[PDB]
Amino acid sequence: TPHYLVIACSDSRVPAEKLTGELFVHRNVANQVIHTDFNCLSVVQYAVDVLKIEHIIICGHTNCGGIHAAMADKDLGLINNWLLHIRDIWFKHGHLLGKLSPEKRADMLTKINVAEQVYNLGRTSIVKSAWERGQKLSLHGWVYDVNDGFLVDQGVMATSRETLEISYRNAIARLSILD
Amino acid sequence: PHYLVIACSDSRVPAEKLGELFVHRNVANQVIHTDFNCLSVVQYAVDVLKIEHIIICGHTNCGGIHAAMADKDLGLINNWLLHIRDIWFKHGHLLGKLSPEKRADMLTKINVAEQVYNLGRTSIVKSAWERGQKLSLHGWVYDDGFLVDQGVMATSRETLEISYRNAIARLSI
Amino acid sequence: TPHYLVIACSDSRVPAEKLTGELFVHRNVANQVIHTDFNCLSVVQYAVDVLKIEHIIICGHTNCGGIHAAMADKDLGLINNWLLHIRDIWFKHGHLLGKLSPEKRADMLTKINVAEQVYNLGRTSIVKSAWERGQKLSLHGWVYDVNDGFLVDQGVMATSRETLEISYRNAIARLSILD
Amino acid sequence: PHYLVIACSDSRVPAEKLGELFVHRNVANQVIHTDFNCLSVVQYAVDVLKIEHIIICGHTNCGGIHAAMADKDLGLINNWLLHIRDIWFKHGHLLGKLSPEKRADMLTKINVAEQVYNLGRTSIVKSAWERGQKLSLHGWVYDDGFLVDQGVMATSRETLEISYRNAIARLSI
Ligand SMILES: [K+]
Ligand SMILES: [K+]
Ligand SMILES: [Zn+2]
Ligand SMILES: [Zn+2]
Ligand SMILES: [Zn+2]
Ligand SMILES: [Zn+2]
Repeated sequence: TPHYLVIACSDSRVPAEKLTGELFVHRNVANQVIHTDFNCLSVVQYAVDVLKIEHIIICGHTNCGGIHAAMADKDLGLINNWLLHIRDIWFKHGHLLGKLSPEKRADMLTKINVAEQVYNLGRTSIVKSAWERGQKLSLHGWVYDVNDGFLVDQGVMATSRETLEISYRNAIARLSILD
Repeated sequence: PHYLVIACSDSRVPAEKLGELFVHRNVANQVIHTDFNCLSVVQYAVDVLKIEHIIICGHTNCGGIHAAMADKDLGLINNWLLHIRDIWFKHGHLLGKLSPEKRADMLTKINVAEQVYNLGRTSIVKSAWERGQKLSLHGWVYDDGFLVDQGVMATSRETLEISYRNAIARLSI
Repeated sequence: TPHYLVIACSDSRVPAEKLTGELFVHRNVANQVIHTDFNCLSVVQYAVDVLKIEHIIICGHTNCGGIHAAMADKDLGLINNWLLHIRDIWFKHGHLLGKLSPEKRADMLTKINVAEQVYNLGRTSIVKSAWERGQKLSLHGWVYDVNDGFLVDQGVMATSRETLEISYRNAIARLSILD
Repeated sequence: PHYLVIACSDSRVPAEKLGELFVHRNVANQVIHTDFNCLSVVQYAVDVLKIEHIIICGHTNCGGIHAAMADKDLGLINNWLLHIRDIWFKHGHLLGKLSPEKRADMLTKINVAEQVYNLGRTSIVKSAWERGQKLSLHGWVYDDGFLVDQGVMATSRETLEISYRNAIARLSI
């Protein structure tokens, strides 16, 4: 019986265990929590309401094929519809990303992505219901760097809807301060 | 990467236990015909990453299977698991003539076979077989660390039918 | 504020109103209730839990492009995945349908389809929850004949899970008695 | 048939009010990028039935829009309507500078524009524009029986961008 749900990207070198029998795991292209995705939501509702899990962790990673492909203007087929949610996030932060050296943008979008997905997670009926009946539950947004094996917590962390707004809002403001 | 592995979200089932792995994990290692998430994964691997093997790995003592068999109002996940209840019914006569102790194990294996059968019927895999692309599909069940069942193994629509029928027939012994 | 939810096929001459401001309406290819379909389920959960609707009616129709296409062994693309649920139903009743003049099979599969979809509907958490807290709710399976404007109730009718099993089971037995 | 119409499941919105119609209806007339149901409808119409027009029809005084704006624990449908809350936020500055009485109406129109914009970005429609197939997309809003807004109208990816920007700019007056 596990204490953590990890949501991670299907990309190659990213395994939740390796990275960090205690893990319940979902893996999809670019570690997405899409609001109407039955697959991910069912993982989340089973973990929260059934296995009484208390931590959900969304882990993106640098050099993500999903992120790269979402940014390439390319006719790949079905997957392009999956990644339109990433393109929507890109444009929601277009000013920010535009201001950046083109070869740095992927890494930034990976980071932004993680914050957006936590924000989505935090607004599911599953998570709000659970928070609202006093169930203890915390959400985390991490980015793991394949270049140097180092995790990089993103200080998106939420234990309530109010804290969700605050850390989401701050994480975006921190990312907009450009080195 | 060279393999796409589709495995259960359940706790002890890491794809790696067996850098070349693209992974999807969902409750009860399902390929639902109309699941945009899993299908996306399948299309990207087959059409873009050029993966030549897709492996559906189930496991013994699986909470998805157990919950699918229990009458219980669990909420959303129940809807996800209705596809496994349909599979229980499809093989209801086989599973009936069996000790209530060991039904989960059987349905765990049958489930794997049915997901490969579904996988091999996606437009994605069919039309890649049809344009000469090399692509094989596998159905494993895992425990003591070992693989218990291979069963279904397909390289073409033709071999899909045969491996599926034969896999079910071996289980009905 | 409507009293009926109708689920019908997107095919051309089939409009719920015309056929029979009181209707909430969902239309998809071959009038499907797929267990993991967020779109249809959301219609159903809003109707039942929010608008307090008391009748849900699934209407198929003869000469259905969806049904025909599901039976043709044909490379149409994405839609083929949608219609694999119809092909599954076909094979669940293969003995029955096989025993039939090939040009009658479409019409029979349309009928069978309606029963299967009601059975799916009747097993949603939404509908079982509602029945189980004593909410009044009835499910209907109809086939409308385009050839002669006549509806044709299929005597799938359920007001409870026990009645669901019985009418589903009977509707299939009636259809297996071949004229 | 020659038109695919995508309209709201809500009560007074029959496609026919305006034999040539293929219809889809869902809460708040949405085209969600990853909605297998609506996308199937779109792919079948475009690739198989050869429909040359797709029309997204929204309506005034729409329960989907109202519920999306209300803070209310409605259950599953809330998840469906999160995509409209994202659209509220995307145009939050426009909708803020507006009387709380008339926000629903505005967001009803903006919603229509965003769904056409999504429709025009599906692989299905893009790749049919790219192989020379004639296909136009429309965004209507309906009430007294009349159509209130046309706004977005697209025949190519190029015309998609222009019609979408301009439609939003006309609404920000
Ligand atoms: K899905
Ligand atoms: K869906
Ligand atoms: Zn990745
Ligand atoms: Zn499992
Ligand atoms: Zn039809
Ligand atoms: Zn509406």
